[PDB]
Amino acid sequence: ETFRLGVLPFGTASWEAAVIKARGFDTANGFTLDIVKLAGNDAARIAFLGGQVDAIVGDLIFAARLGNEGRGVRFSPYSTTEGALMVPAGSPITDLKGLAGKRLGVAGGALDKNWILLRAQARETAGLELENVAQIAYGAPPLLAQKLETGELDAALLYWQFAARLEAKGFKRLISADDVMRAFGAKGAVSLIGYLYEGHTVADRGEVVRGFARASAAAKDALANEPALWETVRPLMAAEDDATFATLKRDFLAGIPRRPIAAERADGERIYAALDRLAGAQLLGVGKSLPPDLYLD
Ligand SMILES: O=C(O)c1cc(C(=O)O)c2c(n1)C(=O)C(=O)c1cc(C(=O)O)[nH]c1-2
Ligand SMILES: [Gd+3]
Ligand SMILES: [Gd+3]
Ligand SMILES: [Gd+3]
Repeated sequence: ETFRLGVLPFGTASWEAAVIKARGFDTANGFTLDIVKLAGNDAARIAFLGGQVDAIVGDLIFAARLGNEGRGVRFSPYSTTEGALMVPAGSPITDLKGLAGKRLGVAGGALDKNWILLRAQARETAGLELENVAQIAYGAPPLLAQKLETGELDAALLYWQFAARLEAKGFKRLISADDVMRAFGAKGAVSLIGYLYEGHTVADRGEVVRGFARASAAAKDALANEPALWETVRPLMAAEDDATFATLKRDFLAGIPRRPIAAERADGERIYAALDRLAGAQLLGVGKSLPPDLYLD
């Protein structure tokens, strides 16, 4: 039995995929993991829609959209670490209002989960619509990070893993999406990033799905229990700089999901429902409610 996992080249899923393969955690679960390299999220989402993989990593809001749009997709928590709003070190910007007039890169486009969270936060706290006051530039995270470094952007909302290298190059993480959800009043760590499993794989190859889910949990557990294992996966982390490697490890470990699925489901449902309520409007990208049976039991 082969399980096809689509991965991004700048993503963190490759790290645990490499542990699964090296430690034989796929073999231990009766399957072979096939890592499918996808160039970007757009291509990954099409590979998912085209049935070219058994799973990709993605966000709960996208998963809810696919589900509302008719897909049998299932979501399993991958990480509670998400999002990084990066500004130059020494920036006068201590708040979201200070983004006014700034060239702001936003990874993933106008429907990105981190952008929906940030826009909701700025509406709730400052009654401000960031798309009206900031010069928004959408793009893939690598591009945004490079253009923030070259000075064409003044700030950028990126995937969390981009903070460490930028911190080594003159930038500071002002806020995370985790900071935003704790401001909302979330008490529990919320996984907004998860494995998205194809409905057809869940229906006809459910034990391969469960075997991969077990292999992933075992790989995350190994990384949290065996500091030596990180040095084996370092080549895949783009972390030749020592502070970058340490920061990546710290934030990955902090994001390992450690709550029961029922609690994860209730928190996701409340944050989802809260989005529009905190925003004071129907945020584009967010449905009235989560589609039914979205979470993998
Ligand atoms: O917001 C974030 O911080 C964040 C982090 C990551 C990650 O851990 O690589 C992903 C995403 N978002 C994301 O939205 C996504 O679709 C994704 C795919 C992958 C991957 O490795 O294949 N990582 C991530
Ligand atoms: Gd996605
Ligand atoms: Gd499906
Ligand atoms: Gd096992």
